[PDB]
Parts: sequence; C-alpha cells; structure tokens
Amino acid sequence: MVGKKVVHHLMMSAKDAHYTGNLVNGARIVNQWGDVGTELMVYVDGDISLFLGYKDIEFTAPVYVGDFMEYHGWIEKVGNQSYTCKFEAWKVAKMVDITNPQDTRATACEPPVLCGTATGSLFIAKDNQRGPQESSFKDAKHP
Amino acid sequence: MVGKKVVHHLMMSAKDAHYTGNLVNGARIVNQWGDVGTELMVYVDGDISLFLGYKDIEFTAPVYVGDFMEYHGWIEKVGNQSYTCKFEAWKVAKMVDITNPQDTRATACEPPVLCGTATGSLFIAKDNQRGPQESSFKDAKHP
Amino acid sequence: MVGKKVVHHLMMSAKDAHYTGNLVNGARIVNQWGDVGTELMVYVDGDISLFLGYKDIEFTAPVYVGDFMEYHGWIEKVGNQSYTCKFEAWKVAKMVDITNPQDTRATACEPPVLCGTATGSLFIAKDNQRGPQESSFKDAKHP
Amino acid sequence: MVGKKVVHHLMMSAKDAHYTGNLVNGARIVNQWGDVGTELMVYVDGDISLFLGYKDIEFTAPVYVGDFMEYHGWIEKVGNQSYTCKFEAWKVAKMVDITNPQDTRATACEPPVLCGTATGSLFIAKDNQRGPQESSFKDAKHP
Amino acid sequence: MVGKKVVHHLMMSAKDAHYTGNLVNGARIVNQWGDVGTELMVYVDGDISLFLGYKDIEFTAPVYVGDFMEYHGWIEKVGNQSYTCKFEAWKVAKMVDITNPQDTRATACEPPVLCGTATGSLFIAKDNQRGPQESSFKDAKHP
Amino acid sequence: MVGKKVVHHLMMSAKDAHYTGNLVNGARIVNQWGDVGTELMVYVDGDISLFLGYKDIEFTAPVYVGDFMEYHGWIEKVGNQSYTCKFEAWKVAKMVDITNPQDTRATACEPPVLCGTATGSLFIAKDNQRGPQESSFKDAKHP
Repeated sequence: MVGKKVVHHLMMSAKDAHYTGNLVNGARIVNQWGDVGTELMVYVDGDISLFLGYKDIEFTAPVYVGDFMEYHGWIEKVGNQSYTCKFEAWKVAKMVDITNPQDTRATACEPPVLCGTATGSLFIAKDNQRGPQESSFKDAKHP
Repeated sequence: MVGKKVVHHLMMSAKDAHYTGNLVNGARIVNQWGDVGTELMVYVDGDISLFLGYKDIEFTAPVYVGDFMEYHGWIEKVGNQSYTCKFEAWKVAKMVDITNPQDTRATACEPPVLCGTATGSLFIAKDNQRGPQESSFKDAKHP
Repeated sequence: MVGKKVVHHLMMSAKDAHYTGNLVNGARIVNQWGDVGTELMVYVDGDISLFLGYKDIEFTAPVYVGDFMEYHGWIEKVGNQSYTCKFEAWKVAKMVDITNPQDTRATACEPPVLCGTATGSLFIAKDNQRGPQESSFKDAKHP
Repeated sequence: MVGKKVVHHLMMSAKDAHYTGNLVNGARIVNQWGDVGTELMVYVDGDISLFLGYKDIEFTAPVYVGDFMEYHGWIEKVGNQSYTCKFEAWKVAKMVDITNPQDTRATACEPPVLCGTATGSLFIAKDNQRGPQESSFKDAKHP
Repeated sequence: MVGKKVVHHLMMSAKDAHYTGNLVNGARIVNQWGDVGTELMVYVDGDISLFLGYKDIEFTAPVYVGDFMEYHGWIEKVGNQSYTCKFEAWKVAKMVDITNPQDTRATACEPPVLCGTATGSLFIAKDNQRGPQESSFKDAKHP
Repeated sequence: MVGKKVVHHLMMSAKDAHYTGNLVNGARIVNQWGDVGTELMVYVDGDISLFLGYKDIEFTAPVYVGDFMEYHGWIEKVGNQSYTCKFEAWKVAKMVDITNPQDTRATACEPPVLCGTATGSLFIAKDNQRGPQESSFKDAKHP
C-alpha cells in the first residue's frame, strides 16, 4: 500500500433507492469509489485526477435504504501517469426489516457485510503532478 | 448476440455535474449501464435482476454538462443464473465551449465519441426466470 | 418533418417517484421533452435554445417507478426565430406489480403505451443561429 | 374563481440549474404547477388527482440559480370529473449578476417579473370525489 | 420585528423522503429555513448572506411524503453585521393514510400543524450591506 | 462519552452546491448530522429514532464543492427517552482554487478546518428501546 487507506462512511437514505423495494443500485458504490479515488489522488499528487477504469468490480451483497456503508480505498501502485488502487464496500448497520415501512428497528452488522470489491486506476498528467499533499503519502514515488 | 441491442439516450444536465468544471463522474455511465442491464434482463427473463459485477470498465473520454449521451448494451451469453453483457457509452452532441457558462453554442459529434466500454454480468435466480418478455428475445435459451 | 426524429430512452428509477405510490409526476415527461427539444435545436442551428412554451400537453397514461420510457420529438417547422416541434412519450416496459415492493417481476409493453403528447416551440435569437450541425438536418432552412 | 388562490414560494438553488449558465429549465415551473394543482385538488375534493394536460404554457422570462419564485394556481371551473385551473410563475428576487459566481449581491423584483403562465386541467374520478377539504373551497360545486 | 414575514410554501414529494416509512428528515426544514433567511437578507441589505448558526431548533411533529408545508421567517433584530431571525414550519395538508401507498386520499390540516421552530442568525459583512431592496423593509435600519 | 464516536466522511460534489459560487448550504452539514445521530441511536438502542432538536449550531467556516468533509458525533448523555449528542464538521481536503472551474489542483487540510459545531438531541420512545446493538455501546444505560 502507498500512503494510508481512505475511508468514506455515510448512510443510504430513501434518496439512494434506485430500483423497487428500496434497493440501491450497484453504481451507488462506484459513485463513492470515484470520490475515494479522488481523495487518494489529492493526497498523492495534489490533483483530483481522472478515473481511467476498473479491472474488475464485484457486487457481493445487496444494499438497501437505511444501510450505513463504508467505502475503503488505497493505492497499490504508483505508475508514471497512472495509479492503481483497490476498493471495498462494507455494510456496518441496517434496518431490521426493510419490507415493513413502519418498522423503525435497526442494528449493527457484526461483522460488517462485504458489499463490493474492485481494482481501479486513475490518471494524473505528468504536468499536473504536484507531489504529496498529506503527510502519510510523503514517501510516495514514481518509478 | 442474444436478443436486440438496448439503447438509452439522454442529456447530461447541470444536475449530472459531479467534480468541478462541469465534469461528470465515471459512475454516471455505470449508473446508466445498470439500467440498460436491467432492461435486458426484463426482456430476457422477466426480472429486474441483480448486477453481479463488471470486467474491464474503461472511461475513454471525459463527459460534461450539456453532453448528449447514448448507452448501448446487449446480451453476449446466457448462463445458468448469470447473463454476460457488453456495454458502450457514446457522446453524440456537446457544448462547444464548456469553459464559458454564457456560451450557448452546441454541436453534434459526427462521428460519435466513444466515452466508455465494459463487460458486465447480471443474475436472475432460477426460480425468478420467467422466460422472454420481449419479442426479439423470444429465442433466448439457457444451457 | 425537418431533419430526423430525436429519441430519448431511459428508466424511471425510485428517484423519479414524485407522488405517493411510486407515481411519477407528469412534469417528468416535460423535463425530458425540454431536453429532446434542446437536442433538436443543437442539430438544426447549433444552439441549446430557449423553450418558448407548449401549445398543448396531454398526459394519457400513468407512469411509475420501474417503467422504461421513450420520448420522441421532431421539428414540424422552422420559423424566423421560433421552431415548432411535436413530442410523444411512450412506455416500453414496466414492473408487473408496483404495489408489491418485493416483487422483482417486470415485462415489456407490447404494444408500447402512449403516456403523453405535446406541441411546443423553442427560440434561437437570429444572431445565435449557426446553421445545421448534424447531417440529417442539412436541408433545414428559415423562411 | 372557486376557492382561494394557492401560492407556492421557494428559491432556485444550484440544484435547480439544468442547462449551462445556471439556467433553470422551463420544466421546473411545470413541476411546481403540478404540485400546486395537486394542492387545489386536495382542497376541492380530497384527492391528489391526476393531471390531464395543459394549454398555452408560456415561458416568458428566463429563470436562474438564486431566483426566488412564486407559483400561483387556482380553480377557474369545476366540471364533472375534470377541473380547469390557471397557473402563474413570478420572480420576486434574484442575483444581481449571475455571470459572476463570486458576486453575492441580490435584490427584489418590484414589481415581480412574470416568468410563466398556463391553463391546466386535473382529473378526479367521481368515486374518488370526497367533497371540499379546506374551508375556502366549501361552496365549490360540480354541475 | 423588522420588515415583513417571508413565507415559503411547497410540497414534500417522494424525493424528500429520507428515512424509511416516507419519513422526511428534520434537515429538510433547516434547508428551507436557510433559503427563507437568504430571502430576508436580500430584502434587508441586498446580499445573500452567510448563515451564522442557530440558537435553537425544535422538531415538533413528523413530516411525510405528500405533506404540504409552509416555512415562515422574519427578522427580529438588525445588528451590526448580524441579523437575528425567527423561523417556523407548518403542515397545511397531508395524505389521509401514508401507510397505504396506493391510497390517493388527502386533506387539509385545519388548523395547520406546527412542525418546527428555530431562532437563527445570518451575517452580511459591513461593506456588503447595500440597504433595503424591498419596500416593506424600507425602515429596516442598523443601530 | 457513552459508546464511541461515529465518523461520517465524504466529498462535496457539484450536486452539493446550493448557493451561487459553489457554496454549500449550512443545512448540508445538518443533514449529515441527522444521519450521524441516527447511527448513534441504532447502536445505543436499536432504533433509527426521531430528532428532537438542536442547541447552538454554529457554522464556523464556509464549505465548497470539492471539499472533503468529516462529520463526528457522539452521545454525551442518555436520558429517559432522550439522548444528548455533540456534533462536529471538519474539512480535510479542498480544491486549491474554487474560483477557476478548470483548475484541477487540490490539497489536504493539515490541520483539518472546523466548519461546524452543535449539540443535538434525539428521541426513542421507551418501548422502542431495544438495548445496545454494537459492542462499544454495550454498557450504555438509562436513568
């Protein structure tokens, strides 16, 4: 790992529902990973970067309104103009019964439930590379 | 190909901007691909399905507010409970100068600009497979 | 018509629900027609234009979360600074039972269902008229 | 007029921008009128109703981020299952210079600037008509 | 009190749901009060201002999809660079039964139901103060 | 403190802009604190709870598109049916120059910038209290 893991953490609201049955779409995870990758790029070379693509993405468990979610990302490799990262999505809390709209019961996921994994890469043009912006990334280096 | 190509077509509005500079995030393409994938699954087996994952997503050109975009998807292979699909994203029109907010000029992209490509797979549990629901998919078959 | 038909095609997600019961509002159709009209104006004279208004709008069938929708528009006539257009909205797929949130069943609409029609006009100031921008519109002419 | 005029009043935020240049789409006005029509129908017969269509929607002045807007609606004629309503949209305040994002100056529109008008009709099936729900509509009468 | 009361008035749509059970979050009220405060600041000194904070906020009744809501605000005191305002939120109509998605019955709240109150302050830098912009605020003066 | 601190962490996208100049509204912070408070209530007693109100919200620094933000919350006191919590908002990264939309430079905030503080209380009806749901909260007790 280059630098530190970045962790996003937030709640799926009703506004994150996408398909019927309060089901959140898998792209909601990819949305967040885009922002996680962005934060990694700000720290490693001071640019918001452009996302190049994903080698793979697996959606491993469904996500619903009322789920509290964490999104983890870290840099595995610093290339020339590319940076290769790994990503995870974890569910840390949920409604007890999503099928009952009037049920307010909720609980923690112990252990958290893996909802997604990915490998993806981001781009910062050489002339946009400004060096580390955050202390845990001070030792990052290009080949 | 099994069945027909599904084509989504719409505009990026200011609401689709994500990063600064009116830059739309890559995940917006993935969002649309989720819906294209859903339509394919509705037609092939009558269920909105669950997205399993992607292989080799590439974001090949930046997308901005005011871009008109098409998203193509089709079923390459029908598995047991999985369906493997190909996806594309195409830009067909754009603002001439996104850096000038008061500039209202826009033009077509001839030829269209390729903005995204991916392979993705969706899942329908055997008990939820209801057979083709759209005429062009009528001859789809599982192994 | 002047030029070619513009066709938008997308899904109503949970985010498009407006009234209770997963009912989409009629204005969602008008939103899309605005973007269809914009695209037509980009092609006929290279400007995003200003919508002048609608002579008539009819909402002919209800639209729900999970509906796949098409929106058609074309130019009927080119005026001096105004362009008169016709619009349609069609439902091509839907959930089987929107009243059951856990029902994942969906199907095509065969035949498609008419959901709306309209006549509306858009405006491009004379000095903003840049001529056709797309090959099918090459013969578009002002009086 | 039957009953009272219903007045919605709110601000266009950055989230209401639709086209480039912080321009709000005309459909934002129609979105609001749909909710105004709904409120009138709640008051006259106790149902959220269904919008039948519009005549003569006219967008008469542009609307931008930072505009404060009022939307007026009222019932002009009570029919059998239809209700004919009039709608207005008024700008009551605005940014002084929308072209300068760092300019925080804003002022009132005195007199208010007319931004839209329409005639629209709504439908409540006879078996869903429950009579007036709001005191000012107490004497509304069907033929 | 200085000037006139500002009244925003709109509908809670499905898009305003936040928690399960079509429950709107308290922050939706605070969102609206921010815009009410902004409008007051435009009228009293011609600047959109910056919100300083809230002395207190109380959420007194729950708000649901299909509720029609008013948000009142007024200037209690003009200070030097600060302005002390009072806010209320009122429910004026609602669905008859939110637990039944397909139910279209709705009614007015007579009298309206108090849903929230707050005291909050806004800031306009001395050099950004431009004097009253709306006639009812003509006697609004700084000490 | 009762239990542990909950930390939400995410990015302000263009979708979070509210006023002109890419300025996020103060209520965006309150929105997040509502979700932070919900998480706390889920862990302490297994219910999403209702927010009672706030005392002394202060917005201490402005927030813009492109800001990465953290929102901390914790339980200070467990009451009978109320829970009193402290909330903070922290800026951990930002665009270098928000006034140039095409500038992609970004940096960390070291140290983080305090953007908001508040005390807020939430409510869980006695019969809805189900005991701690997350190990760090296991010893939380009512009077």
